Amino acid sequence: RYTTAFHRPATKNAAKAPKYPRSLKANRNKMDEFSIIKFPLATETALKKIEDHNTL
RNA sequence: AAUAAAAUAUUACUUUGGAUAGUUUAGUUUCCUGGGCGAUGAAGAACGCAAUGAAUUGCGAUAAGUGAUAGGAACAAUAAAAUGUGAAUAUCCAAAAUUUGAAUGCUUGAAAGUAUACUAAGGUAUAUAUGAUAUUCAAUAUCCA
Repeated sequence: RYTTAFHRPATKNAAKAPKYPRSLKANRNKMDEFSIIKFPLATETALKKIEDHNTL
């Protein structure tokens, strides 16, 4: 057979097909635009940057 | 020989101290009933959440609370808003339940992360051992054309 090493023969490999759902969690993303941003920083340091550097 | 400044003694008042007396939402022991946790993710740990919170209590991105069912007019340190079209308060109920932890895709030091598949971001499944069934294979191991 021109080689010595014996390996495990490859067989058929079906994909996972569960008979019932594994989770029933609601498909709602809890990290949206309204949750990512809490509030702007209102310190005197953060106000100076908004004018000269045009940064929020 | 003399002095009463210091010293000593008694009592009253005050002071430092916290004994004594009065008291108990705390313990100790015995007895009765149960002895009801977890891969449907437990016990434990960590982080976060109150209009003003540091601890503690309760809770989990629906946060000192949501729905439902009872319940009947409060809470308060200070404001506010809501409230008999239902405030407090109660629960073996419903939804929801962050990071971990047997911890279970791989890694984990105080480590930030990251692979594939299914349904960019999100969410699920994939550790080890094991029983049944299905399917694909390996070995002339026994026959065997």
